[PDB]
Amino acid sequence: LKKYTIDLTERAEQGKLDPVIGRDEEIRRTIQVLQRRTKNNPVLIGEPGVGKTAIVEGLAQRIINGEVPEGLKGRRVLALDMGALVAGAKYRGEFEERLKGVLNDLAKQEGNVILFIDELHTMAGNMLKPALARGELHCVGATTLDEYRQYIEKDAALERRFQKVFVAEPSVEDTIAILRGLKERYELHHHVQITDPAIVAAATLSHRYIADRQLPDKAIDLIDEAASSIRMQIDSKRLLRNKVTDAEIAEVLARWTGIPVSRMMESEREKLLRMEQELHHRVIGQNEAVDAVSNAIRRSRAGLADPNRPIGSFLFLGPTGVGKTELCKALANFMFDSDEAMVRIDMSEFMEKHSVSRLVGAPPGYVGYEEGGYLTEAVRRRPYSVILLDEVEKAHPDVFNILLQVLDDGRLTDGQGRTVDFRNTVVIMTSNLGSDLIQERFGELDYAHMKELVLGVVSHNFRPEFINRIDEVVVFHPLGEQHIASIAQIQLKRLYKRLEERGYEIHISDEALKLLSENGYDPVYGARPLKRAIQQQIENPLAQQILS
Amino acid sequence: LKKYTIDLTERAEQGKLDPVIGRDEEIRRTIQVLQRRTKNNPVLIGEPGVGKTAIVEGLAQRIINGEVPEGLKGRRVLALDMGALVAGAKYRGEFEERLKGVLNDLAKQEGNVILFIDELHTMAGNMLKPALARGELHCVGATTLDEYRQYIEKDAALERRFQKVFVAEPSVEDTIAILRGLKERYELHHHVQITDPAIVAAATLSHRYIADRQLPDKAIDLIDEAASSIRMQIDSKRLLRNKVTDAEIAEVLARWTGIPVSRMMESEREKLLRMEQELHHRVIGQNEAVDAVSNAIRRSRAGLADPNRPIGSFLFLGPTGVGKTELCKALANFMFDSDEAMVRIDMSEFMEKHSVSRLVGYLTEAVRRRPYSVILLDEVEKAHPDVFNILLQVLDDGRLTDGQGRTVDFRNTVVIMTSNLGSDLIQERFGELDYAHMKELVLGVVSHNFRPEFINRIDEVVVFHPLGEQHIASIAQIQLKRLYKRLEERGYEIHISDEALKLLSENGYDPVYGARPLKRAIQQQIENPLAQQILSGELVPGKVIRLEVNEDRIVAVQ
Ligand SMILES: Nc1ncnc2c1ncn2[C@@H]1O[C@H](COP(=O)(O)OP(=O)(O)O)[C@@H](O)[C@H]1O
Ligand SMILES: Nc1ncnc2c1ncn2[C@@H]1O[C@H](COP(=O)(O)OP(=O)(O)O)[C@@H](O)[C@H]1O
Ligand SMILES: Nc1ncnc2c1ncn2[C@@H]1O[C@H](COP(=O)(O)OP(=O)(O)O)[C@@H](O)[C@H]1O
Repeated sequence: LKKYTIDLTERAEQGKLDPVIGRDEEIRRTIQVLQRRTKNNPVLIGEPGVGKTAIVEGLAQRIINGEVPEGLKGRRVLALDMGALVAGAKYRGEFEERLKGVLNDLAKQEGNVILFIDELHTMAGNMLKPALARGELHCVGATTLDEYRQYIEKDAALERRFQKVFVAEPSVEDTIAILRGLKERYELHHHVQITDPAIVAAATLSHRYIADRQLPDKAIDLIDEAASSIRMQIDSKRLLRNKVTDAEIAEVLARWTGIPVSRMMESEREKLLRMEQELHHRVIGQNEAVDAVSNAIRRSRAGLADPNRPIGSFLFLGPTGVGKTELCKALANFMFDSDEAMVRIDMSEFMEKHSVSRLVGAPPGYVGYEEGGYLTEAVRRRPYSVILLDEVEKAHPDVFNILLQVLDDGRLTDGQGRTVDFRNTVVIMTSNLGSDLIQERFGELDYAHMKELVLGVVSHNFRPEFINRIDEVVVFHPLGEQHIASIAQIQLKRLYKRLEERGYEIHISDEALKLLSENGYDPVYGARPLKRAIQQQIENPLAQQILS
Repeated sequence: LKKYTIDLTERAEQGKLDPVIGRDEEIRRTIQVLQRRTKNNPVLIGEPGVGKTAIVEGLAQRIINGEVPEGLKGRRVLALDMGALVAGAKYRGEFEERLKGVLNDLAKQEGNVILFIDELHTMAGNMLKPALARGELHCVGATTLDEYRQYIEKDAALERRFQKVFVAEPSVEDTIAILRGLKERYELHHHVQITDPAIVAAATLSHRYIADRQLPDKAIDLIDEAASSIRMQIDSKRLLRNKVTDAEIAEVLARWTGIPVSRMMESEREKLLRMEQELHHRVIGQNEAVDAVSNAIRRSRAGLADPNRPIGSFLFLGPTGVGKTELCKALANFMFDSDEAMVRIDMSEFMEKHSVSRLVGYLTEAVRRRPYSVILLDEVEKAHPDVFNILLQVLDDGRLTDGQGRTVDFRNTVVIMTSNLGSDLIQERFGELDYAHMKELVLGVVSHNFRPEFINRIDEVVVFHPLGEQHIASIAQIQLKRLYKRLEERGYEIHISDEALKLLSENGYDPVYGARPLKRAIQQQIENPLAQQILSGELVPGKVIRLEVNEDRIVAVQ
């Protein structure tokens, strides 16, 4: 170590290495593949920021405190100046230029030295496999799984020395324990006070919304950002608050994910109070009746459903133009937090019995493998989605079991190679076979009497083996005539964007709602030509004088 | 020490930097990173030319001024000097020595000299690595978006130790507002006289037109260049353009993006009434079927006629080749001059489920270098929801999520669908008739075996005529006029007879081919039957080229 003597264990005896806790389940491998006779070079494999400092860089802090195995006793973990003394000339060629000046001393150390990571996918490595081929070079490495799998293929100058330490992220609870012995380094630097419910908000609340940093990475900087917002709050040029809270954490978490505090700082039971009120921000209503299917997802938190099944299993029977599109998205707006959780698939594609392998997947060798399926690849894309199966009844009169493995054993296998998991889904089936009769009255006090003629008539294309695996046959509440006047004004919003741009007032007194009461609630045809009760008598002659 | 570096706060102890207005939240973000214990280095990421320098310029006038928090008092922020590194080399490898002596002495400062590295994408810079956590170096970055992914985010070493302060395209009013208090050095330097609206018509009229540039960089590059065409008469020997005007800012904008001055002097309702009488010179007719084709632009780009709809797929009757699919080849004249808009689909007899896997590697070769364009689709007539399932949300919503996923800015690009089924059950003959055959077949021409809800969802139920009987050598006059003034020099002129003009102008009508029997019934006179007496030895002038009364093949004797 003639040029320099950069020592990791000296940084442990001075305390410049950060105080480390936990992570002893995977020091019991790092050492077991380190103090061996052969294969003496561990590589910590995971996501970038999992705890590669938490294992390797605390081992030097573990040497001087004596809880390391014997054989490792009297071993100093060293490092190089790799990052400033890889080079020494002006032009290119400095990838491994002055490596030989500082690798020759390591042979003389006689089984004591351990060289650091130094980002060993960047050492590529013109001199490393010359240096490592004898095995006397005693090291630790660490590289992420994108830079461990893509990096090397069959190097027996590398995999001869490396052991597959696939390091993993801790759970929700574990990273909370890390911040208890890490708040002793933030009581001196930011000069703040950190409390115990303040450190739980960094872990368990960012667990559902934040995934770009692993569990003891995102929970540490979320703590230290509020601790770096303290003197931004105290000393913005009366407001001295060095005691941090969970509100400081939930502040900077709301500014990071994109979603505000409004759907974040509550328990799931606390947004459950206005769940129907956020349902009926866009649902046509009938809140005295249709809260049964509201209770079914409310029954999905305790866990008395089948664990070998998805979250939901239903039937969504009724007319069209009623909530076939409206009710399904609003189930995804609350739990699944999205407007693109929609897998609308009309099952009129089953005019051939060969079309089982098109929504699911062709076999290997047959055409339809390079793109996969429809009810699989979207669920491969979105495993956190509701699933909506439009018009089930047009399945083949001989061929089914397209929807039985998804409900019985919960899982489904496409023709690609990997089984698709449906455990975080809810099935929504619209097999309209006998409920296309909205023209009858049937809806003054009860709305199930429309359904009672269907269960005697729907079962010739259904089977007894299928209706068992769906619990609540939830009938579509109808679209009344007065109920159009709540949900028809959300189409007008582009002209609502237009009317404030021109300084004019064309706001009505009973002149434009009589044609908005002619969309839906149909006796003969439907809402597809009923949408044209507006364009041919208002939009042509009244607002063509607005661009002139 | 004393002279090896340039302390920008030593320029800010007197006040030789730039103030910050409106960007105060991203400068409270800079201290919000640097106050940390772990990973306490900021990076001022912006677009090309947003003021990534300006934040440290704003940070410099807060340290001595005391508007920073109480922990940055005394810590004076420097900058990475480039000229104090490579000046006066003597032998080979003069980089690492007069970088380290500038570097190593900052160990005992204890966070005092906080370095700023402008152009972190350049700073190479690979000796500043191993001592971030030493306290011997404390850096501040300034990078562009793509220029950060190549240098820090590709690796895991610097991935921790630098945080990204994203700086955006500011508002137009705050763009002028920082130049509203810093206007003194703009009055006597650009050779411009003081007026209010001089910045205005280059900032409000160039955030969308030249949106491929950056307005905070066009916060100088449109003041320095619109007042550079002004500089022809500012000192050359009221009377002339001494003050800035803002019509010549609009006039020089036409010399940048190609959108000329004939749009920037007309009114608003005439600006959208120029496409109407446009495709009438080359493609003749269509005196209403171009008035009511961009009518939905007055009804969807503004938004009038119930935008929860497709555009329309009723009849557009046409002749085979010369006004069926040609009406997107003559559209190189409208808004962005995009000839690479070629997405046209025949969607006529597609009944099998195996014709979709070609549209879903050239997607990032033609549309992403120039995003604001025209995008076409025509002849979408008879398909099933096996292929219409993608194309059911392409009727609206703008942004494409099939395999695209990103912002597909089709509200500022165009989405068009038409169906131009003019093949059977009614046709032209040659190109001259009246207007008594406009709209007569609803379930007969396009909607042969498909639902009427696909033919009542059309806004612009418009068409041109099934003209006929006299004119296919005149709509395709390209092989009559242009090919027979071919020898316009050497004293030559090719005159055609009435046999090839009015005799056969009606006879060999076939409703399938059209353009090739024009070149098959008149395939016997063009060059070498013309060259029976014209070419190869008889090039003497003094005679007139003519054709005579013969049968359908003529030897053109002179
Ligand atoms: N168990 C732990 N004890 C102390 N600090 C930890 C622990 N786990 C993680 N950290 C902190 O999180 C960071 C982990 O760094 P690391 O995971 O090695 O990043 P990378 O994988 O990008 O090299 C370090 O700053 C470290 O201080
Ligand atoms: N509840 C609603 N809110 C807004 N628009 C609606 C609603 N119901 C129907 N529409 C409009 O009516 C048109 C035709 O609806 P339709 O396809 O018949 O509905 P569904 O698929 O539910 O039967 C759609 O383009 C849509 O814009
Ligand atoms: N919003 C703004 N208002 C006024 N001036 C600005 C603004 N943004 C940038 N500038 C000017 O641009 C300069 C910043 O240069 P910049 O484009 O950030 O350089 P670089 O791209 O090399 O980092 C400042 O000196 C300032 O004068």
